[PDB]
Amino acid sequence: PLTDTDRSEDFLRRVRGLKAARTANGPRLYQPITLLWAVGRARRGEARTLAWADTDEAIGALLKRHGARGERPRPDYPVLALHRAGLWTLEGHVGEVPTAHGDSALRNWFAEQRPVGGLAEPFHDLLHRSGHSRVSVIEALLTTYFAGLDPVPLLEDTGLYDEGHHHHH
DNA sequence: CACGTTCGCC
DNA sequence: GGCGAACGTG
Repeated sequence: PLTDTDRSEDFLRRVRGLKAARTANGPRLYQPITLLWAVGRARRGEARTLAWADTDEAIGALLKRHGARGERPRPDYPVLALHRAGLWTLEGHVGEVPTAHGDSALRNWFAEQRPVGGLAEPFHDLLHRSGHSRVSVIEALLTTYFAGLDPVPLLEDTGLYDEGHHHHH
């Protein structure tokens, strides 16, 4: 039947289908940092959704510490991309949600709308109860986004080190 | 500071 | 093209 394994391969295919903006030597880290943050919060049974102010500040902090490809603290980018992929719910806003195309209008949209948000339930609940799904998604994110980067400090800020650190010695 | 334009890429 | 994005250019 439909298992957490299949739910996990579904999530992973959806995560792999994301298209992050790319730098000269790799992908920008907005989306994996946002995903990894939600991964940790799901792992701990934290509240799925958060007001925008807390989300802005939590993801902003992770972007400033661990934005190793020149990321500026602008969670509005990854949240809109994740929302566009169906991976991130936003509520409390009026009208449709913009794409992550542009700059100041996106920042302003969150300032005015202040949407209630978080990673979508099927994946939140899945990540809360399945260590398998968490490990699998962390390793897909670290492989794709953190080649040539030290992921450990961001694994510690998300509470995922023991699931993101594979042993190789 | 804020907007319109530009870059990289499926 | 469209979107995830940064950046002149006033």
